[PDB]
Amino acid sequence: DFHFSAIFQPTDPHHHQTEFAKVEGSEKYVEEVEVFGRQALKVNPEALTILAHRAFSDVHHFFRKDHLEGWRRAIEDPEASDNDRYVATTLLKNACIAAGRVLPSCQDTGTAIVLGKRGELCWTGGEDEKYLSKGIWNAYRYHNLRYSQTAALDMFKECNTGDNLPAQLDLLAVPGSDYEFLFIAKGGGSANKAYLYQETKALLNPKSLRAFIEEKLKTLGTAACPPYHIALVIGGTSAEMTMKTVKLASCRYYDSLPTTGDKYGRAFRDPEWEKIVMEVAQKSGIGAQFGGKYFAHQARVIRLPRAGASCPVGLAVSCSADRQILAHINKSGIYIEQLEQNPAQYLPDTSVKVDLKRPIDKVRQQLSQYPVGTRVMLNGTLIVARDIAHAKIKEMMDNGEPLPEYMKTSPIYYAGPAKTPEGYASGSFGPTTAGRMDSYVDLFQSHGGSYITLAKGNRSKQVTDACKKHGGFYLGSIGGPAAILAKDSIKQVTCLAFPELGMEAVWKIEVEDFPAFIVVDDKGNDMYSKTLA
Amino acid sequence: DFHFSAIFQPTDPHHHQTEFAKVEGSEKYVEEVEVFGRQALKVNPEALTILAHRAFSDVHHFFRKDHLEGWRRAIEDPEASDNDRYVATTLLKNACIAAGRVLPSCQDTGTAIVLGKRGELCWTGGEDEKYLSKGIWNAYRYHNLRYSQTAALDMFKECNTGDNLPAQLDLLAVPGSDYEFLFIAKGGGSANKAYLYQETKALLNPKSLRAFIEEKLKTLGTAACPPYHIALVIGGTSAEMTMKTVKLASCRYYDSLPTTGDKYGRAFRDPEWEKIVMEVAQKSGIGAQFGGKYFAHQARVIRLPRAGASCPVGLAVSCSADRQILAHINKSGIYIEQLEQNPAQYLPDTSVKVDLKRPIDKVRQQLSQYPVGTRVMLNGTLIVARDIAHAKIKEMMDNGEPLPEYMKTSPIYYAGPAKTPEGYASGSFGPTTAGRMDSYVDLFQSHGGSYITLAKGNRSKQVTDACKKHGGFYLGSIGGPAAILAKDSIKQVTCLAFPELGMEAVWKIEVEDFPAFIVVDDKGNDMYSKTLA
Ligand code: SF4
Ligand code: SF4
Repeated sequence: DFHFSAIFQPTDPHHHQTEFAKVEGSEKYVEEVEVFGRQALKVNPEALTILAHRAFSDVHHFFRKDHLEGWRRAIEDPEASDNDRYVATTLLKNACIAAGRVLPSCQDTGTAIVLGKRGELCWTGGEDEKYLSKGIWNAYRYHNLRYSQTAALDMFKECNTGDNLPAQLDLLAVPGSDYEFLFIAKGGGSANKAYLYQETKALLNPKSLRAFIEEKLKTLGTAACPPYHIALVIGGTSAEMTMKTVKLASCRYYDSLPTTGDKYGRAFRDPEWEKIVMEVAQKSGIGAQFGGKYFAHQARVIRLPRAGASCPVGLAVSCSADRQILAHINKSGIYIEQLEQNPAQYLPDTSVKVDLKRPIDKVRQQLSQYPVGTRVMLNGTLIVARDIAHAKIKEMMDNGEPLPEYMKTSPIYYAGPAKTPEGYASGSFGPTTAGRMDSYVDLFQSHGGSYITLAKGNRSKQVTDACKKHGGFYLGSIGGPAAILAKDSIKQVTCLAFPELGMEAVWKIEVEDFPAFIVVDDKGNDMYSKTLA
Repeated sequence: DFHFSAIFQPTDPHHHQTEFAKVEGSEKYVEEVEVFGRQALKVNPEALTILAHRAFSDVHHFFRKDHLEGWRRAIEDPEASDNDRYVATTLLKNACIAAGRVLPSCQDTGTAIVLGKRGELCWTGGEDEKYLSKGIWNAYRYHNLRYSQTAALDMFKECNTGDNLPAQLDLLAVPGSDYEFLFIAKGGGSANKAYLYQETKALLNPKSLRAFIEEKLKTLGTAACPPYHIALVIGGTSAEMTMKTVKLASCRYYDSLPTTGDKYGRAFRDPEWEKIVMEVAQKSGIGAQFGGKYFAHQARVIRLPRAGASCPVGLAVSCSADRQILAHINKSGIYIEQLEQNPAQYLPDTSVKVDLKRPIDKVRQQLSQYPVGTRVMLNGTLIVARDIAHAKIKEMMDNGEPLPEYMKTSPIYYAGPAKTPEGYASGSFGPTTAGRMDSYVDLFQSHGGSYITLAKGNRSKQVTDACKKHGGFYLGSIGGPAAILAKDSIKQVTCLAFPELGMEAVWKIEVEDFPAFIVVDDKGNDMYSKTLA
């Protein structure tokens, strides 16, 4: 016989376990009507603008409960290292600064990703993408966020869009008369740690699957600001269907899934292997960015059906800028997920001063006296440059032009600033993944620059070779707390070169008491070699 | 100050360049009505069953023009190798056998993928997925197709579903009153060659991108039945958005895109780099499965916007079972893409006999006298076993049980048969990707079995090592032509062990004049080591 069985069978398909708050007066944009015997809902498209505006505004200032609980868990656990409690407190204190509705929680305000489920009898006019984008356009223009989207004029010529557009508008056709949503402010670092592996039947056994998890979790590293929300998907009907599942699973969108499969190949969570992923994360010693136990907040494992020959595997994380918001529109109005507004209640209840107001050769001498893992406090001037800045500088040296003088005077800060609020010295200004500028380290160091670099995440072995060769260093900043570094450490920000690039321009900043860890010294040591071998 | 710009702006968004055919009397399933001043369309949900039925039935017997043109181009091109013209003729002859509406073009009838775009005012009742699944359920139940889906009862315990369900129903919400579709019969092998790479700005330059394409195209190998439809996507708003684009790009779904970018980051095809991908494919010498020029039919390259920190890259192919069908439902009725029904017009106007009815050691002696690249014709008995059959045998040997004697008598054929037509000796019965059973070659050969293996695609270096140690061989069949091997070569099919596995049971077949190439000999030679180094 025939029996239809949906792949995803969530016992809470409308997310009732989430607390919502209705926008004041939002019932003027909806009207319940009846057509041909069926109840419909007439939605003013201006409601989609309001919803995307409020969603992509508040999500950069508040977090969910399960995200804040994980930070408190890293502080109150006796088994957490001193670095775990240090990073967890720095992020929680950063979460309190962001709650002021002025600074975003992280400088990477991220890509706007909208998963919309429009009912068959939910009528908006059809221009949902135009109206949702306008709400997103207001969120990033009129608030101290950052334009992070890069348009391609051809295959290689790029420019910023100036409005954090386009967005990923994944609008689906679902039954009913409502309009359910899921807004995601996916950061760049956590989006780059969405890995796709094509596997076989040989993987599907407890011995090989655990070894797979042990092997692949190390590839995440600390380049996406742990503690993570590790998501793992085994199987799938296609590569994109697996990567979409692991993306939503990282947002706890599929938590209501069953925990047992049937003869119809339904999706299900496997809590047994969720605990196994957490055991591998804790035993790894990678910890919260700088060694410890709390490498991950929690794990979600989903087992999907597969073809007899195919077995794709998805692995993705949610960074410390865990930014998702559930929402829906019905006859009552616009309801949007309520996020925790008082993060201070989750807060319970050894450093070395380094001044960069010297010749950089004198700063290099001081850093050489301390081993990897030493906590340092930078006080001086930094030169900020990232992906596009490094790419242009290399093209100058390939045309005979010299290495610019700003690359040699001060340490290099891999960072991209958000917009500065009125009356503030600097907007959110946190570090960026260092590993993306690894191919420029040896080249720039052999030309008398980039001796000291300040960023976030583990770097490749070629960088340690270049540092032990040219006598350089790599300082590892706490990745994540961009708001507290703006209101405390950074005192002055000035543009230096390439103002056409927006965030990715060359900046000169003056910092005070900037926390960082010595990750790579001039002797060939890497503080991540023990845990990320 | 605000301007909305969709990412994908195809100049032919309704696919007018495609030839459609109206189902007779299909206008009885639609009724055009007007509500609140806007014209809507009421669609009987039974129309989705009829549409999915005809789509997933006819697509397994006919191909598009550009796929058949690539085969003819591989025969008449002077620069095509003798093996290119041999494989291209074998596939063309297979398309004519499949055109008989009895045998499917390939034994892997694939996963049913449905991309539906339901209009805002297109009313079907909401149960679109239930009715679409029934149409797919009828296509694979009542036609000589194959149940290829594997349900997971838990994390490791698996069983077949018996109906090639579930499907991937990606139903989107689009403006209007129509219902546009794209049906895909995505095979397992080509779905496993959908690769995701997370890259950086360092890749975005002509020197690095060319080296990237050269390096990554070799990793595809021949395990997905070339000539390919190579699709490459640079950038994207997320990993799943990149992998979805490269799949649709492989189906020529985005051919109508512009060829230039703007300050708004719209998607566009880059024909310049499409020719560069074609130049890399032809100059690679990989050719149509066994060395030559036609490694790919054509290339599609799409440049997507990206975040300043993100740069995902998608690479996927469409195998020789290029199976996609466009369709839509409007006030006129049900329209479905017209595929070429007479493929013979595309066909323009010494082998080594090997007898397998001997001791397998005597067959090994004969094959040892010939080098790699020798084309052989198998005449005897083969033992058919695949992913789950190999997996169960290994767990038996891990419990102390011996390697079953049927693994030692005859060569092992990595294949999974489709359903047998009434009065036919065997349904479509082509080879599967060999590289997925590579971990069993050395183990099984040390127990006196699996000395000769017959499948498709290049294998890992551990297989070449195991052959020079245990004196084994690996014959590479022409991957793709499953229909012509059923009506000509295969004479009898009998189940031998593990009938619980359905398709993936252990089969004993008697073939006659089975074409194959000696890929790995007992001396450490690999005919793919030169092109896939
Ligand atoms: S810098 Fe860290 S917290 Fe911010 S978006 Fe990137 S990975 Fe997430
Ligand atoms: S066997 Fe070859 S042609 Fe058939 S589905 Fe697999 S890759 Fe495609």
